[PDB]
Amino acid sequence: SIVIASAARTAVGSFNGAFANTPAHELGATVISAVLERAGVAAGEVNEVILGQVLPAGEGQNPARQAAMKAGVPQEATAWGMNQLCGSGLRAVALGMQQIATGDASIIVAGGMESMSMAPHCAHLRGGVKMGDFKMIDTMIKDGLTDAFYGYHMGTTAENVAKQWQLSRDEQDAFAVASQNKAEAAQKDGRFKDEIVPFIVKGRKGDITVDADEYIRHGATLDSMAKLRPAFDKEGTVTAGNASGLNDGAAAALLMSEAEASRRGIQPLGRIVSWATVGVDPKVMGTGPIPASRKALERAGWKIGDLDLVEANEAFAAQACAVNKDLGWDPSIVNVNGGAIAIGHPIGASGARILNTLLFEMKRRGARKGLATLCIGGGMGVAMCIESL
Amino acid sequence: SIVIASAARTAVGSFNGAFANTPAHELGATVISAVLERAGVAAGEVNEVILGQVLPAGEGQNPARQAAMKAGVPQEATAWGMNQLCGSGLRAVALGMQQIATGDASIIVAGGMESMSMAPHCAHLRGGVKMGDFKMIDTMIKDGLTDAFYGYHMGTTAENVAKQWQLSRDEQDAFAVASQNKAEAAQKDGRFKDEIVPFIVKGRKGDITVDADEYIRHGATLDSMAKLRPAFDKEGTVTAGNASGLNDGAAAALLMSEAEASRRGIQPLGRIVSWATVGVDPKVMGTGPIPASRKALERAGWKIGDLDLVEANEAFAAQACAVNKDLGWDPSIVNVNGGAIAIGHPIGASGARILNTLLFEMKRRGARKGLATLCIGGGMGVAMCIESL
Amino acid sequence: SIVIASAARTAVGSFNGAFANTPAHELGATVISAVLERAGVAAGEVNEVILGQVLPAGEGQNPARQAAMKAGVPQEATAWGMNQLCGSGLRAVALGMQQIATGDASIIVAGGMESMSMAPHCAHLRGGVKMGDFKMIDTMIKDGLTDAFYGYHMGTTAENVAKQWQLSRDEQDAFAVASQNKAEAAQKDGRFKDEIVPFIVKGRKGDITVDADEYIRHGATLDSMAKLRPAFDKEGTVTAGNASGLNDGAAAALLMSEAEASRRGIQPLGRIVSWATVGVDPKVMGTGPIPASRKALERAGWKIGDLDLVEANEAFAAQACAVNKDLGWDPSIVNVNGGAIAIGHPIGASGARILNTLLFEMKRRGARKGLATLCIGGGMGVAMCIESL
Amino acid sequence: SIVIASAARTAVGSFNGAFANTPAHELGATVISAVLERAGVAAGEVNEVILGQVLPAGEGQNPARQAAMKAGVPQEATAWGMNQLCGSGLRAVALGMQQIATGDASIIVAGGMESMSMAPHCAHLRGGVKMGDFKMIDTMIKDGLTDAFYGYHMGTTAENVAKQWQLSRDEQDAFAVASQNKAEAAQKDGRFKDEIVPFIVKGRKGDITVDADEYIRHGATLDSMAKLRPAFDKEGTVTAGNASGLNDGAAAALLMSEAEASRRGIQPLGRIVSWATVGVDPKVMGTGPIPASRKALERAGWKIGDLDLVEANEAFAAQACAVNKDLGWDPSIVNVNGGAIAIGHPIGASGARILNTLLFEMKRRGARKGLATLCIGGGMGVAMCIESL
Ligand SMILES: CC(C)(COP(=O)(O)OP(=O)(O)OC[C@H]1O[C@@H](n2cnc3c(N)ncnc32)[C@H](O)[C@@H]1OP(=O)(O)O)[C@@H](O)C(=O)NCCC(=O)NCCS
Ligand SMILES: CC(C)(COP(=O)(O)OP(=O)(O)OC[C@H]1O[C@@H](n2cnc3c(N)ncnc32)[C@H](O)[C@@H]1OP(=O)(O)O)[C@@H](O)C(=O)NCCC(=O)NCCS
Ligand SMILES: CC(C)(COP(=O)(O)OP(=O)(O)OC[C@H]1O[C@@H](n2cnc3c(N)ncnc32)[C@H](O)[C@@H]1OP(=O)(O)O)[C@@H](O)C(=O)NCCC(=O)NCCS
Ligand SMILES: CC(C)(COP(=O)(O)OP(=O)(O)OC[C@H]1O[C@@H](n2cnc3c(N)ncnc32)[C@H](O)[C@@H]1OP(=O)(O)O)[C@@H](O)C(=O)NCCC(=O)NCCS
Repeated sequence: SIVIASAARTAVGSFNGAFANTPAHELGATVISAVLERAGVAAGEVNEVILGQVLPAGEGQNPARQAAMKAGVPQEATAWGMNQLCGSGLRAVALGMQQIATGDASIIVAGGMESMSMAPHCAHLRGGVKMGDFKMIDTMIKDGLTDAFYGYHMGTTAENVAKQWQLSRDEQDAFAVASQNKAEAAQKDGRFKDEIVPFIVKGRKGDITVDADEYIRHGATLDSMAKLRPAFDKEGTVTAGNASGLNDGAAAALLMSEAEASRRGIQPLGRIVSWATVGVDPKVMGTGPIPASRKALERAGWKIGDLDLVEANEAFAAQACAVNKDLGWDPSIVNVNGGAIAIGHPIGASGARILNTLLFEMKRRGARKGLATLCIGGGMGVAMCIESL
Repeated sequence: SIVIASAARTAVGSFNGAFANTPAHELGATVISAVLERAGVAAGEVNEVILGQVLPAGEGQNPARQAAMKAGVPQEATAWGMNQLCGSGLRAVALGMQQIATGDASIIVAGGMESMSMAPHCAHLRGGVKMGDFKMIDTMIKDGLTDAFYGYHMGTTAENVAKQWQLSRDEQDAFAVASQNKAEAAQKDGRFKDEIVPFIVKGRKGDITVDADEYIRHGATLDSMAKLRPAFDKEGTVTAGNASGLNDGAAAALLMSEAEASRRGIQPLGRIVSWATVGVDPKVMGTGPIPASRKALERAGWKIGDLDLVEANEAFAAQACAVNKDLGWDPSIVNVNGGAIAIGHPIGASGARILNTLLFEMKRRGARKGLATLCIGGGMGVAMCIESL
Repeated sequence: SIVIASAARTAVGSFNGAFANTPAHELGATVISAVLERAGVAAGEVNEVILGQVLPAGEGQNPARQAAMKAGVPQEATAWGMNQLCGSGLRAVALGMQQIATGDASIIVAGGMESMSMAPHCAHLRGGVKMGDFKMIDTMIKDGLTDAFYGYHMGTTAENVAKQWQLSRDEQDAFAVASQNKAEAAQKDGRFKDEIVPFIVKGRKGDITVDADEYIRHGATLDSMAKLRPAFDKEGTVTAGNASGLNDGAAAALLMSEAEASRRGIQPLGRIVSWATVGVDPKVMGTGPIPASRKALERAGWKIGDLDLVEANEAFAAQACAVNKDLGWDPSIVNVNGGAIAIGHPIGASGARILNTLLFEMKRRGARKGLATLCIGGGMGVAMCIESL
Repeated sequence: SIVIASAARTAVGSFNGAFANTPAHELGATVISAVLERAGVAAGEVNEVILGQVLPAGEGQNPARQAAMKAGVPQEATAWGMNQLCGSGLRAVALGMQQIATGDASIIVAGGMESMSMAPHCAHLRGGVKMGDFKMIDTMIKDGLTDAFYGYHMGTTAENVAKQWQLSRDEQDAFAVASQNKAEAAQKDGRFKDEIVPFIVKGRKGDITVDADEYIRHGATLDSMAKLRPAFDKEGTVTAGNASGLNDGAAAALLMSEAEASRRGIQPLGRIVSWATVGVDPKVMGTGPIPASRKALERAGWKIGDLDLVEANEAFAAQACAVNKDLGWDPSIVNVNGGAIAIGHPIGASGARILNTLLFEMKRRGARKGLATLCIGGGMGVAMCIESL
């Protein structure tokens, strides 16, 4: 019944890098337009825009709506943002599918968007500070990467999972290197080109078109990897090298009923067969995808074995290993072109980013059944099953 | 099909008043447990918590999850925040309804929370400021009350509607006084008591139980109203007395299929017959409710005259009069117990706040059909039709 | 040789009290004009204005010149601030006297000024914060009250003194309550009137004339002093009751040669007979007045027993008790009208504020020889000897 | 009677340059140690350290003492900062001289220090900001470079001087470029080595020794200077090319009586014969060196024509040309090694920076009579005459 007509994501920017001063909605605008052009659908025909975005402090009222207008979706349409942290990008798409499934909408653009670079520092100062220093809080750290119940960073959560699953430093380092190697391979081979819509960084002293994921590291070594110090646990195992990065970007999908696509001449990228969200203990939030993936499969009537391709977000090597290990899916069909450790992890947009990767990879290799999953801070997982047409 | 088993809202506090240092997720927690308690449903049976909240900057990862966990909802359920500005609160209920309608969940707690008081000041400072002064931005104003397209305040958008609908000062002032008198009248007769769930302001030198809307003004006079100066247009017509306030508050609804409610021996507050969202010109966003209400009515198969009760959000006197003027519904059945001008307007929670009043008034006066509607910044409207059982 | 022709001070304001929003140079301006007027000296005759000031951040270019200009001092004269912390206001008078002694000026207005209440919060942001929270530093605490060598407050230096000299809590509390009772008695008998020049806080909704020290507590009790908790060492002895306060004010003197006072028929408040400044260990900075007063007396050719009156600043009861114990001067001739624990401590102005208190009490009771001394953060003392004529 | 036994300065850093994160007091300690070492004078013989500094906000209690303590000056000595804006570095040396002249000290270290790069942004937040955006004030701009009476930059006072003296854009650029070429040539020839003491910028990933004035531009061209846009008056004449820069550095002199230097066998850098400080109209502050230099010469009993070398600070080429036009001294003996447009202008230290330049050049060419003079914000000048021994 509901299909993904088309899809597009911007390249993934490094932190304070290519998109350093670009407001997320800008990145979103371009993705909204791309999905529209790629399916031959006019912005005028868009009923609603849903955009997962975790850190919009100071970007003004509802960046989703600013993105939609910037891209030309008429003012008669609607737009909103939502936040299930890292599952935000994928959850948006589910939510948008529900919009058409309940008959409240016909065509929706959904995904996520995030400028981690542009997230401001803040302080509650209405009462006034009579005396003494006060903290200016980094909303990126506090609102997107800190567990709100234990007060520690996501990396600590990953350390909890490493210990629990007995995942050594070498084994998390081995996984990251492979991730970099696969992503680099993919990039050289033109594998990210279909899904990427080039973004124009509007300059003054010149415009700069970005069309390549700049965080991927070329020639990543195991030696350099092994020399890094633990980033969260002083005598820990998680490093800057075996953990995803801080990044900016946007990604989305054009959804509509299979019938509608059919009436249009559009050849969909896939049919949303099912999706699932489930909670877990915040301390081991990286285990989130296990239950969520299984739930989604259950709802689709699929067996783990039925999958031809998987995209399981790499928040941290230790959680990614745990997930694969538990689920037992064939490593070889997971993150075929690299994962977040290489490509980057723009919080609110990462679920839509990985959906794009999955979707263009299923088309190119002809795979039939695919699944995208992500772990979520606070103890949750989100998964989506897709079947090609 | 989908019914609101129960509901509850906190009292609405004034700006920097009783809830001044209360983070929105603490009020959220209170309301979520009330709804459970009220329906006789254990925390453990909740599948998901959906909370609209426009100003979470500084509160930490996904405040919706923090509310859930604090209220006893196990780590297995899931939670997420969403923003559709003042439409958030109501929109969330519709989204939860859809969670059930598509068989993705059985029981959902939905509504909104907001702490305007706790909204921080911010500035983007990763790039550094090499030389010169910079502005510390009030996130409540930028991210909550400032049009992102014209850069002006919602107040000005109200002025645009005033001029366009030729709504004099005296006319808006009249409207304001009435909502105060009506909000004061209802508070005096205990009309808000079923909906309110007392909130314990955890103190040090004393704990304070808040159970009354502190923002309503007793004995509002027209003379005092007419002596106030325009707050947005220097030679304008909108003032602080005929505009909504800056407030704190949380409100939520417990949703489940009608059959499920019957399986549990619950007497529902009503069934959600339809809902709708439509966009309009951002300049006159106050008109929001006209197109959305009509749509909602159309989808429910109801006529304007079928409505027994109506709750149409009092963002500004100007917009409220324009809404009622155009729709034509009998004034006496609209905001019978006062509106946001007197009660308050905790942006992300308001849509669920006005559903609570609609819901408990419909039960108390035995009205069968009702409609809640709000105007949304950026030019949008949200509407929902509820029928008692 | 060099005399003090006249002097004046403003009443000392409470933290965030009467002068909460009054920049220091405005207080300074009134005291430069009272001094001129009190001596029969016109502003066109001033050569230079010298003002101690420790916390001028955010006030603009050289506030000493802003105060001199506001008082009508001609643009041909010059002005400069200096900073020897609490010894500033007194040390300015000694540097003004040297301007004259070396023949480079004939008429100087010297003293201090401080708005502790207007000191801002700051942060070094030129390089930017790539990520993580940063502190907004309270310039009053950082630049005015925190030792830069040990990182702790001036109050801890007082705890070091309390321990080393074995001053109990009881004795420190007895000292602070005699301070209060003495200042209150002098206030009620009109003893502060000659020295206070009234300050007009320019309002909008009314101008307020402040001519009374508002920090002096009336009816201070030993019981209330004794129940206060230690302010700096959780199991310390220094409290808010037995410590000076954070205050605002300005004070000054008009200086010229004795021969010049004599050509003008002026009856000077005193002859500056000597002064001195010496360092001590920062950890016990509060003992500064010992060596500085001993040095000043030696330079004057005076024994301690020759003094008729003393003003030794009350930064903290502990340190004032140690100075008194060590020096051995008759306690009934020291701070006869109360001192800083009751009157307050506007850091850069205090040295001139206690010099005003000495001069007007020496003229009142006919005391021939006096001495004013103050302890200084970072381990220093300053002291000056005055003889009447 | 009072001689400068030795002197030293650090190289001048570019804004956010080599000493971007080096607090002034660390630069000042290196110069205090250098004057001592240069004269055969041990740190335990020092009575007082006097350091002009206009921007100490956020550095902690009295940076002059911090500098002194860091250099090994005993805690029994004293230290203070003072501020007469750009004349501060030179005024401190006259101020040190007066301490010996009056018998209150035997050995003084005086000069100035400044980290314009380390100057913070601030806001008065004690009273609280109920709502709205507020300004984070650049203290270097506000407290160091803006006139307090007219509210405009020091550069607009340079435009006023330009119009009034009818100094064209061409004349200003030609002086600027001659400044750069003369400093490049003295740099390359090694004439700045004697005066400069190398500064070790403590690294983490390497210590860096800074011993060269980095602001100096090599190969400055008239053409690129001519193409610059006006920086303060949109259709003005003062540009970033013909104005001084924003810089970092420290500079000092070690003083003692002539008799004392003779007892020690010290061959002093010169005898302080007179100094003067005079005010002028704040709007044409750049003219202050005129009256101050004539006054200093008159106190020395010298004619302008008796001078063999002059250092006249280059706040802006417009005022520098005005000063040279009025005084009429031979331009060939003024700033023979370039000035502040090329070397840089660390406000609090500049006075001493140009006095080291003057002294070391008088020693190398055998110049007997010299003068150092600087213009001061707020309408003032300072100047000092020096005679070789
Ligand atoms: C791990 C983390 C704290 C690193 O932050 P950081 O210390 O500022 O990171 P950096 O990139 O500066 O790491 C330091 C260095 O490691 C190097 N490095 C990183 N990956 C590397 C690799 N594969 N090989 C070699 N060097 C590598 C960087 O290049 C850098 O070099 P430098 O110090 O010379 O500049 C951060 O990326 C983070 O919080 N990431 C996301 C975690 C997260 O919770 N995401 C949400 C999902 S739950
Ligand atoms: C109108 C608005 C700008 C007022 O802000 P403010 O100036 O800080 O408000 P205040 O409460 O201080 O108003 C000042 C005065 O109005 C007075 N006032 C308010 N309502 C009054 C009434 N009905 N009768 C008499 N006086 C009244 C207050 O008592 C106060 O008197 P005071 O000077 O002694 O305090 C603000 O409420 C606002 O932006 N509101 C929200 C509107 C909005 O855009 N909502 C989003 C939905 S689209
Ligand atoms: C001591 C100090 C830290 C107190 O700061 P604070 O805690 O914010 O001060 P407060 O004024 O709130 O004192 C706390 C309370 O003690 C009470 N108090 C103070 N003196 C009292 C007395 N004599 N009797 C009874 N109560 C008294 C105050 O009224 C207040 O009551 P509250 O809590 O009901 O408001 C501060 O004044 C200080 O740092 N002072 C000295 C500064 C210094 O070093 N200056 C330079 C010297 S080198
Ligand atoms: C004039 C002033 C505002 C310039 O600040 P800014 O605009 O940020 O300055 P910059 O140094 O970045 O701008 C100079 C620009 O012209 C260039 N420039 C400067 N001097 C040049 C020269 N001599 N030849 C060629 N180009 C030159 C700079 O390289 C820069 O080019 P860029 O932006 O491509 O990198 C600032 O240096 C100043 O306020 N100086 C004041 C000194 C003062 O008032 N001190 C107290 C004195 S009373």
